[PDB]
Amino acid sequence: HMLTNLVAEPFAKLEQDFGGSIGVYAMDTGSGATVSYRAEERFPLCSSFKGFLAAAVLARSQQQAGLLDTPIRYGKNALVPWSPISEKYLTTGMTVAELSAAAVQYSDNAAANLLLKELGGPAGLTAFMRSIGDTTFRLDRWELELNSAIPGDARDTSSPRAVTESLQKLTLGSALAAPQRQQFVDWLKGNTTGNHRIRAAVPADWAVGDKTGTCGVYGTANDYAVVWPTGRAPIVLAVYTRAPNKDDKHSEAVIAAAARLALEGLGVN
Ligand SMILES: Cn1c(=O)cc(CP(=O)(O)O)c2cc(F)c(N3CCOCC3)cc21
Repeated sequence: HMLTNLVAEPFAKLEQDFGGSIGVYAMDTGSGATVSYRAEERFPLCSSFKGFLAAAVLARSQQQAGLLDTPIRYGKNALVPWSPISEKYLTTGMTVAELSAAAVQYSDNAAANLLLKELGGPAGLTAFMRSIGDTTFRLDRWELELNSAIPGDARDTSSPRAVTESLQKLTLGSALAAPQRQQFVDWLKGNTTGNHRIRAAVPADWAVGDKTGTCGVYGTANDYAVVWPTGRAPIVLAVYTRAPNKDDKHSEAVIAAAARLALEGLGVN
């Protein structure tokens, strides 16, 4: 409900110090109060699509009883850079559930590409997002090409608002059956790659689940989260950055600061 004006000036200052663009959308699921800053602009997803990928697998598991237990074998040529779990199981294979947990909690690229194949590719994940009423999300390519983060390129992008709206439907709404919903939440809560991003703005006594993304170019990186502050309804938020020059560096500190400003805007402790 507006509330951005409490923190609209602070966002523009943070953005000016960063030297690029910051996109934020945060929702108090109790009141429906929102904070928005560049919330409708497109930003590259980078690895952040992997959370939605795991949710799409869980949705398919509601129709296919054996799916999560299915063993998947893969060759050395499936191991693209940043595959920290799948590299340890090359000689054995992993289950669909294990690949989904690795994609979410370690951002594992081979795991992401293997689960994309299971869903019919980037268009299959895009189709899942359309099925929950997200008209903004678009995945077009696979790992690692989807990380190009070219200025003006809508491929492999969404908006902070659409990311938050979809995360709410999947973690707190009715887009997944209850058991699948709690599995998605538990995967996000167990993420290992987000300690310096939204989590850095969240007190130790609040539960949080998140998914990160880092493209490695154009100052482009992001995080989205569900946060459970004690004694009030959960908050859902998305923080995305990009910058104009290919060799601009991302900043985890800027993502944590933007998250802090979003929570302060919502009046959250
Ligand atoms: C640098 N970096 C990080 O810090 C953290 C992550 C994990 P994320 O935050 O994306 O979940 C990461 C993931 C990558 F896929 C990645 N590559 C992108 C494609 O080009 C090669 C580098 C880099 C990455």
